[PDB]
Amino acid sequence: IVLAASGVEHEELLSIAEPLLSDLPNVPRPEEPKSVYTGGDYRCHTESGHI
Amino acid sequence: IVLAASGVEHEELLSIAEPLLSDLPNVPRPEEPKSVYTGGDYRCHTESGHI
Repeated sequence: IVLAASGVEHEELLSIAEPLLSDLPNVPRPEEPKSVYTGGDYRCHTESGHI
Repeated sequence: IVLAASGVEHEELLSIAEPLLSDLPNVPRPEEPKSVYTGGDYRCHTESGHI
């Protein structure tokens, strides 16, 4: 989670958002999901009213 | 056009069907439509409610 502000001073954003977010638990992040780039073809002759 | 009967004597089928089919005109037949066997793949992941 990342909180990002534009037009706010950094000491204002810590007087508000720090007492409301500090007690979420520290957990290990998971492993990032994997995939591989194969090739591929795809085609769909369109829905039967289009033409 | 071919008329085909099963259980009828051949001289009965000519007393009925001949005075009604003899005056169609004699025309040349057309050329028979052509195609070639290529290969091919096809796939359709099924309609979205079937699984």
